[PDB]
Amino acid sequence: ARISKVLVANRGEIAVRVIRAARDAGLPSVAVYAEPDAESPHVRLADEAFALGGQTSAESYLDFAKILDAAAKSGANAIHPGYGFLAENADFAQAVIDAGLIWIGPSPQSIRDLGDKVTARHIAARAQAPLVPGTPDPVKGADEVVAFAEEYGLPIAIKAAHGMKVARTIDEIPELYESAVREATAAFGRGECYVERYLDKPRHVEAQVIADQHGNVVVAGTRDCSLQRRYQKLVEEAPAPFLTDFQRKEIHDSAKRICKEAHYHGAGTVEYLVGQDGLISFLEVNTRLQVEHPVTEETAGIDLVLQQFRIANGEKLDITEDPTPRGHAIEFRINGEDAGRNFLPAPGPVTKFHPPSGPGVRVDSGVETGSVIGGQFDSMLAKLIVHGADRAEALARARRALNEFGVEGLATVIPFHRAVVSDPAFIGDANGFSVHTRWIETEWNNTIEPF
Amino acid sequence: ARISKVLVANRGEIAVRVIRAARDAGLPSVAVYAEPDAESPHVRLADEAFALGGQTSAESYLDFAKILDAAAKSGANAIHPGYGFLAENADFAQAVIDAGLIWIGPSPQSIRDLGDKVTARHIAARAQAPLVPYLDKPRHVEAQVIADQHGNVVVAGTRDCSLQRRYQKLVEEAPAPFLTDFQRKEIHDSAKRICKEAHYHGAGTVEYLVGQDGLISFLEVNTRLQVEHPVTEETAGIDLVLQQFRIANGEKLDITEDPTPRGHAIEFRINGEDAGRNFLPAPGPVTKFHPPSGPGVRVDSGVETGSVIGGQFDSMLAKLIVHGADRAEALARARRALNEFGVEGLATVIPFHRAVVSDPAFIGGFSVHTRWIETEWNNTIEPF
Repeated sequence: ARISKVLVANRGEIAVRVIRAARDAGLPSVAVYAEPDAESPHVRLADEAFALGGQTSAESYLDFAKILDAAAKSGANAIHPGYGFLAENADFAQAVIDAGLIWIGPSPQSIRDLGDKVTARHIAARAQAPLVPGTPDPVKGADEVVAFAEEYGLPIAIKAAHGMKVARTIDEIPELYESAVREATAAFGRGECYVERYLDKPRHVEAQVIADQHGNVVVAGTRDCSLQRRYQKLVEEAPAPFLTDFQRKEIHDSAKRICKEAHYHGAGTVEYLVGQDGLISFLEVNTRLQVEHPVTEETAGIDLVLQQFRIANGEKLDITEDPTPRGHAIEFRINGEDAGRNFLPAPGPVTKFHPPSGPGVRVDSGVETGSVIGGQFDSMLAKLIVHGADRAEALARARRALNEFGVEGLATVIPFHRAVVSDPAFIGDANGFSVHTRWIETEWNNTIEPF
Repeated sequence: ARISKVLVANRGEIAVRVIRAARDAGLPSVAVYAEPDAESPHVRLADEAFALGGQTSAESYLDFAKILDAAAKSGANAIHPGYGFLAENADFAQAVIDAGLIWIGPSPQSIRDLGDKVTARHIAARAQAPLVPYLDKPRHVEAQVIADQHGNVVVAGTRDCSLQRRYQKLVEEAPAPFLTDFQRKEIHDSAKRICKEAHYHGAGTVEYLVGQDGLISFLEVNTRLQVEHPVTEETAGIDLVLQQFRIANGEKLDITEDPTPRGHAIEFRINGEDAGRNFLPAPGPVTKFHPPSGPGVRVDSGVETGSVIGGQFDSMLAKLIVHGADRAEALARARRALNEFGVEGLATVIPFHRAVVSDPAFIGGFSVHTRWIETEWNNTIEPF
């Protein structure tokens, strides 16, 4: 079966992004919207739009029946889930396939297998992925954790097997294990936990893959997403900088083995941690297209949404080898959050939305002047992507573009981005930089004035 | 001597472009404006702005003493002329130099020699460039050069500008498509020979005509940075205005070989002209300016919502530059981006652009040429 009309089961910037790709591919698109999104850019951009009703995600975008009904009413024969919402929902993917629709994504079983920590680690082990020591299966108790720590050393992390505490001494283990199981149970309905060596101050480095339904896998490039705060990414860049050729080879090679071991297809991402001593360690596989895909698009020269269409149509990959990156790109998430108030979101009107443009500038937005931000959904307004001939040129262009970026009416993190692109920890030197996944929260000198 | 503050002796989209480059370079910028332009985007985008006074170009942008006075008052030690206005004025160039300022452009003698058809022909002959010994439906193919003050010249890439109307360029693309490596080498090598024979430095362009038979003929050298430079920037991966700054600082080229193009880019000039009325300029208010964005899209604009296009400067509102992995993807992205481009208040050539990207003659090699728009294009465009 071949895609002829695409319903985009999402909102905001990603809906706009997929609508544009549909138009590039000559495919009619269908927007869907909850009540507060009736006047969103994605509604006006699609070829047609259907109201889902509802004021919340649970009443609209997350409702299987309502999405499938909009597909039926519009006559779409394919669904692109975007990211978030139902993109990683295997039962939804199956419901889509069961209705005779094309699911623009990986198989439901891939989603289940890669989305479960233990199953995913087993796949990674079979693929000979770089892995820090850990328990291959969940522990049955605190005494297993203590034993792991005695044999392999501290510090260790105790993590939910089906959904996180760092132990630095033996004595603290029992209490931390108990907290871990309870938090895990409360969050995901299951308390089982596994243990592994914990890496302090790691970089977050990920490999963008393109995998067809025929065993062919290409790595489009790497990204560094170390500038995250409590695992929420704020700034991403491509290629991931300051890595040896041997590190990149280990990352690219292993990402493909993991995919093929999982019988995976789609345009997802294999994420890794890199320790202070340069050790690469497998983290997880994101089965869907990630938010930060544009920095790869600008440097690898590949339209990844168009690849998704091709993969879902059953085509063999038309890319025969990992592309060489051209220049450097950095993405800044324009979240409606106040960095001067612990990044708390704060709804309000987008009284003025004045995005930058000109050389090296790409803007993927889900809002415009007059947009109304309520608190029902994610705080993401838009993404600024800046491309230059090298990292230094990209940083210089980013300072210029962030300087032009005007958003009025509500708080955004633009002042954070303006600070970080001139922070010596992020600029770094020839030998590397000083940021890591805990940097924003524990080291960055926050002098942002509250909105 | 090194540039420490740059005055942009221009307006519109090129002014904005150079102002953005100054900021990329960490250099304070100075805008100038005639009275009708007091509210132009470029005026507030620069670090400082100076009123020249005057309504007409002759009273403002073309007045040597006013431009030089703005430099003295602002404390700028360099002048970037953009394109048009004084960019090709050898006498202004010499005036800037005599005032102790850095002229961001080629030597005055280069401008004169290359601006005179007879002298330029002798330069081309000494440089052993291909010359017309009849050009059948010729394409306009040009080489973007980067030439330092030390005799080093790199060709950043080619562009095809065959979609022109009475020599007025409307659509440009990079690289120039459908050429053999042998033709590309003849064009690139001759461009370098020409620049060196002329003792040229700066980011100019050597233009050629290529006939249906594949015969190459030197046309002229434009001494300044051209309007259509962005398609080369997007494919060659080089910031050409930053290169102009380096050249004027007396730096050696930091680019050692002609860069390989990556992908394909197409530029569309958003002029206030009505293709439905024989491309008649149609001045008016810009009641809504809604540029596209997203993947593959670059917009270099000189206007906003509320801007006004009078008949006293060029009709160009902005330039849409679309980049894709190959020509086909660029075209497909251009259809999408042009569809999104809303301009209200006056006629523009957007409907022509929308038509041409889906015309088999342009899709194709292909069958467009320098007279195609006026003699072959089936104009079905409805008047504004």
